[PDB]
Amino acid sequence: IVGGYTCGANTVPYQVSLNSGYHFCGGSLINSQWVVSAAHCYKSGIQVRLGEDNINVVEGNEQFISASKSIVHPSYNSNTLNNDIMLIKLKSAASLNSRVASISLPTSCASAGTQCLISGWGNTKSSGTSYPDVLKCLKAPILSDSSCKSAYPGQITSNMFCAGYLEGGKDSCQGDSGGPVVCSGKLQGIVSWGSGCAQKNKPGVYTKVCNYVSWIKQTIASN
Ligand SMILES: [Ca+2]
Repeated sequence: IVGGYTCGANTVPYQVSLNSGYHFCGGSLINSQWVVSAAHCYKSGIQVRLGEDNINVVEGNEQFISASKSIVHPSYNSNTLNNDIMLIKLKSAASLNSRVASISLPTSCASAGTQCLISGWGNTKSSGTSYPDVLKCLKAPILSDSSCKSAYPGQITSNMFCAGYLEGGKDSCQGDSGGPVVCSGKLQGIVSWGSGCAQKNKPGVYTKVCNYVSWIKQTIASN
């Protein structure tokens, strides 16, 4: 997250870190056994880390649970990033508490202008590289589909939305991928892609979670 703020420990209780020996992507806890992330974060050997603030220090509220299964969306296209969403099942159920909590799925799509909370452990610089140990947060609005398409000609599908600031300076970034965009208490987006980070006229692009609720629910119900 570039241009954001330190969230505070366990203030974003649905935020997960995906770990394969190291943090590599975010995710969102949607019930005691399932995490939603980006398909481009897929790999084997995932350990889900819940209850994290500093990802390099054991602070006392963590739960580390290996994944039993991951399910990339059936129509994910890694070239275009269309349908950039995946589900991860935990080998054992998380113990839910005030610091480790699910986030609700949307019941309708969000609108441009809605303020959302974007979070992660990704790069905090737009030029250069610095990776935080503690969770970072950014409040940002959803942008109109027409501004999004104009920013990224030929690249924005109906399964994507833009959020952020056209002036630059405030955005998600590498290492935030897979993490949450939460608006009014609902998971509306997944950190997906952008041109660089925090660049003028190049807002963040996010997977549009509301399009996937039926697939998520049906997949969980049978897996
Ligand atoms: Ca920790």
